[PDB]
Amino acid sequence: STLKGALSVKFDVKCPADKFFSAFVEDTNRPFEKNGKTEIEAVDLVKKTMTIQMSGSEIQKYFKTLKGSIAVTPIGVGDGSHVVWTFHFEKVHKDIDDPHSIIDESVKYFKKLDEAILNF
Repeated sequence: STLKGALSVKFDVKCPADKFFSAFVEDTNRPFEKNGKTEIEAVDLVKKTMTIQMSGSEIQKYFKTLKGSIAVTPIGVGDGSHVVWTFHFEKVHKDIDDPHSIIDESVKYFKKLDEAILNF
């Protein structure tokens, strides 16, 4: 299938995973664009894992199918944690670019979600 695929980035966050995941899960109540639509397809508040459906007249100009799955993992003891993110997608047509910009920005969104918790 020349349309399906995914892109997953793994990076580190300064604060413990327990507050990181919960804070992210809560912020998904706010859409990610004007006509944004998110939907919880899977979630586990113990292991800190969640899959979400995300659509909107904008992000839909490229992906007819886009899901974002997060998985957070504490590093040490109160020393930060890992945070892998994915966009299990299905583009409208094969010429659409893989979501390298949508995920680099997701990472930006996460680097800030870490600074806001850490200092608040």
